[PDB]
Amino acid sequence: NSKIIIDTDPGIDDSVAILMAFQMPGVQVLGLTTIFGNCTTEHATRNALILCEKASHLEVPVAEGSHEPLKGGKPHVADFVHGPDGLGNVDLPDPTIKKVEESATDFLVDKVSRFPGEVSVLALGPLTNIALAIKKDPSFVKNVKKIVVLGGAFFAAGNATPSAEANIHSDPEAADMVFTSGADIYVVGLNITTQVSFTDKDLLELRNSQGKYAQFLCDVCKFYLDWHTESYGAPVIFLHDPVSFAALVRPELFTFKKGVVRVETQGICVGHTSMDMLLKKWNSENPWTGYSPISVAWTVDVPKVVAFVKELVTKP
Amino acid sequence: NSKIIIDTDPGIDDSVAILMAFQMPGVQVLGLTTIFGNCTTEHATRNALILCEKASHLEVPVAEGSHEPLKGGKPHVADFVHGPDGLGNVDLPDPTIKKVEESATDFLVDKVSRFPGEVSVLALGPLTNIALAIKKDPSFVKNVKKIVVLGGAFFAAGNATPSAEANIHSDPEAADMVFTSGADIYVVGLNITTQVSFTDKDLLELRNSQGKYAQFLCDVCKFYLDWHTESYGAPVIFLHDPVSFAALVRPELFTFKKGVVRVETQGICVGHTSMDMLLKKWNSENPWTGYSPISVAWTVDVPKVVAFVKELVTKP
Ligand SMILES: O=c1[nH]cnc2c([C@@H]3N[C@H](CO)[C@@H](O)[C@H]3O)c[nH]c12
Ligand SMILES: O=c1[nH]cnc2c([C@@H]3N[C@H](CO)[C@@H](O)[C@H]3O)c[nH]c12
Ligand SMILES: [Ca+2]
Ligand SMILES: [Ca+2]
Repeated sequence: NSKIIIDTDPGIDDSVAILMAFQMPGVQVLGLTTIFGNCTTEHATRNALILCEKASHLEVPVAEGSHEPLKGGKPHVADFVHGPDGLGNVDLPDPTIKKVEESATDFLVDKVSRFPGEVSVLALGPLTNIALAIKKDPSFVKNVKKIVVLGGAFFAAGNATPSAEANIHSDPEAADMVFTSGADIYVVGLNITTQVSFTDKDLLELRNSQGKYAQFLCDVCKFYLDWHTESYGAPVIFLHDPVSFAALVRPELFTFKKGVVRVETQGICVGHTSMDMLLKKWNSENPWTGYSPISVAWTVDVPKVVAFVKELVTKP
Repeated sequence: NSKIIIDTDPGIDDSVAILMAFQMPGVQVLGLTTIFGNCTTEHATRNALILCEKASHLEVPVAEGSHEPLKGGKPHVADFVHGPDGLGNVDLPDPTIKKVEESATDFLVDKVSRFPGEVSVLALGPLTNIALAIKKDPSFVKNVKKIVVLGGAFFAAGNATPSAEANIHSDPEAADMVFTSGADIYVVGLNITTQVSFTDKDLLELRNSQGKYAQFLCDVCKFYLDWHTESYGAPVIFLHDPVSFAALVRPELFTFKKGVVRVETQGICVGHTSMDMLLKKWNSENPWTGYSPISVAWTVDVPKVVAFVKELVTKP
């Protein structure tokens, strides 16, 4: 049983990924650590607790994280994507279970130090809690097994601006800190996830299946599909967070390229992820020379990832 | 007949492109406007005059442009690529012809205003002179026939930094000004030019040909080839500027995608070209929404571009 901590802003696709993790054999969810992005951190915390309740996992701790990015200020949330409270149009009563007292930072630090070399972190939102855990404990990057990040856009369009993917754009300083931290990092960007199309047809099939959470997953994905159809002009949704979950437990369905990743933290291209490709020898030193390289998901076996997500969500 | 002005930093591949333009039927070179990049502006001016002499085009004016980018300061020149002199360490006698008195800015403004809708500008270097022409005259963007730009890297690695192509990196403010100006612009980036490989075998065939400028072009390309062999680890050169010349006179050999292009002018990603693909409706305004889209070369018929360059340089 592989120990994982999911740092998340649920969030419609995060909810799919969280329920997939609870349904995944050989995986133990130590806890959910929450962050803003798709919704406010308080809405993310409420949705994480609703998910734990829904999955009969009342014992899985939910530790609330940062309410603001590292630079401070009230975050702009993707409510036009994930609904006013982050759960699309799904009307569910408030959870009875409560968050634990410890912050996401402290929860991350404690579990990694308690089980050194055993815990994998799946980062589904902005990287604020992860950068904060790094700031707090210098042994965190050495003791964390790996960090699988859903974020960035490597030689692909961003979704927050033409240049930036949302999770990175939501906290550029945190992302740059994490990517240069020297931890064993695997980054899954929009270059990968926009290749994995899920259709209106796939959702209707799911609605008509025996999947444990099929009804809820279709109800929650409805707002998500309506927004994608409106914004992209196609009845296709991208399940970014489930795709990164596949990179975490089925990394053989992807190929990874190693290289230094830096994040633009200022200007019009704020949130942009730039990777040094190692194909050209630099005549002069630059912001990418001297850092530890990380792994960036480069290719993806799309039918196999689709089949893997479907297997987990259709499971009775 | 087609009237063109070539803005250039010759430069080894610029020299190939300039001699190709002089060898191109139905093309009239109104003049060469010089800029820094591959070498200092004074070295670029000397090389442009040497090229006009070599080509028996003593009547073609050479107008010297800016010595610094728009933001000021001394530019870093690509002498490791184009030699200390900008011609691959080939010593040539000083030209007898002299530059005209007018600056590149004034030359560009005068010819465009004198022949409205007739003049095409081929931009082979940093875009400083073109930005200065737009700043001086608001009718420039309306009266220039088109601007064909060799610059940027669209969803591809840069060659100045992992994030930026050299011409843009050399003057980011000028590039951002040109790209948002509303002129009819066509941009050919590294995403295109790195697809058009020329080898040590192609250079030996050129030396075996009766090409008018074969001796000179093989002499200057030895430095260019040695640097590519050293930096890229392959006996392959990229003739970026000749490829943009092919986009100018044979645009049917490429496909173009329309989109708004902005340039990062600060931070680690300075010089980065980010294109809004226009496939996603933005929920909020951003630095890419209030501008006229430009055309970005998307695909290229590589054998046809190679054959076109070879035909022009092997021509006795
Ligand atoms: O279009 C979008 N804009 C902003 N965020 C998202 C997301 C969320 N942000 C991440 C992908 O940008 C992912 O974790 C997902 O939960 C999906 N689509 C969009
Ligand atoms: O590797 C390079 N670094 C910087 N500039 C160039 C160039 C010049 N700069 C442009 C392409 O980056 C093009 O106009 C060419 O003349 C070729 N190769 C390199
Ligand atoms: Ca998320
Ligand atoms: Ca050039």
